Amino acid sequence: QPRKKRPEDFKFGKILGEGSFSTVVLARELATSREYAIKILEKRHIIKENKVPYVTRERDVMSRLDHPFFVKLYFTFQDDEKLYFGLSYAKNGELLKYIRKIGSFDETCTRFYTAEIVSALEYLHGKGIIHRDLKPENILLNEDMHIQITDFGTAKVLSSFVGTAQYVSPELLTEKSACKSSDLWALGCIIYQLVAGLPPFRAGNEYLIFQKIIKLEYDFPEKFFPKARDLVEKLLVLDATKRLGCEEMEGYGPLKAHPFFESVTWENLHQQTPPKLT
Ligand SMILES: CC(C)n1cc(C(=O)c2cncc(N[C@@H]3COC[C@@H]3c3ccc(F)cc3)n2)c2c(N)ncnc21
Repeated sequence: QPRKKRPEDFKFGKILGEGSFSTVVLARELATSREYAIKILEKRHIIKENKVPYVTRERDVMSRLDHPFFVKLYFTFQDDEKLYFGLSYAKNGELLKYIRKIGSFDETCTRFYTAEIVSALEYLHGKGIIHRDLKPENILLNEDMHIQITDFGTAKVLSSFVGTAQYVSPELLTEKSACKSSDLWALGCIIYQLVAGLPPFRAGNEYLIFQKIIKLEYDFPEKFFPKARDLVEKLLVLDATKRLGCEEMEGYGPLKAHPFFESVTWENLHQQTPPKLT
């Protein structure tokens, strides 16, 4: 093992973002010039808020992932007050940024990024890991414009937590259980948001959004790519055992074979040149 890193090994730079229990800061390792996104978590706050399980799971899940469509965890260390996780620096930021910037994706762009997401979910589910809070804010983009999915402290590892309201699956509201097919529901919402520019269930507060989700209350705009609409319809299904991609629907084969993805080559997407946005 390389020796444990420590804060004095880095020149810390700008804050990349701030969350409830952590802050992500750009850092340059002095010995190498390499840049990392270092997530910094204060131990007292985690302990006080009973978040030890989530921080431990984040580290344990990330250390298991070895795939190009996920943020990598390179190292961890801690001082008296703080934990530090050394992550890949995804230089192009959140997918959410591009959706806002561009408005909505054309069909080529929608299909390519949707295929990367499906391919990442196939890998994650194959290891028995459910993300449980998938959304455009934690699907990051590297400097080559491939995805890197992050934000694993809320993940479930298969042998309590409700995600961002827009992407919450009806089973979490109707019987508090999560399964692989909950991530496929979020996938449906994300595909919808790429094409439409907005997520499918929106309202002025969380209670109202939850009410639309359990009623399957959303509509497609007139413009929506027909094969993408057909795919979203087969993912936003109330019954979690009937979503394309789930085990009871015979898994990722039938999803990857959906007509929306006809021209996709699945085997080497990360070596393909992404289509330019917009
Ligand atoms: C875009 C920027 C902020 N950013 C984030 C990166 C992470 O890895 C990461 C890790 N855990 C969660 C998370 N996002 C969570 C989803 O919604 C908000 C919440 C949140 C939570 C804490 C926080 F501090 C910022 C955002 N992101 C990253 C990176 N690796 N490389 C380049 N930039 C990066």
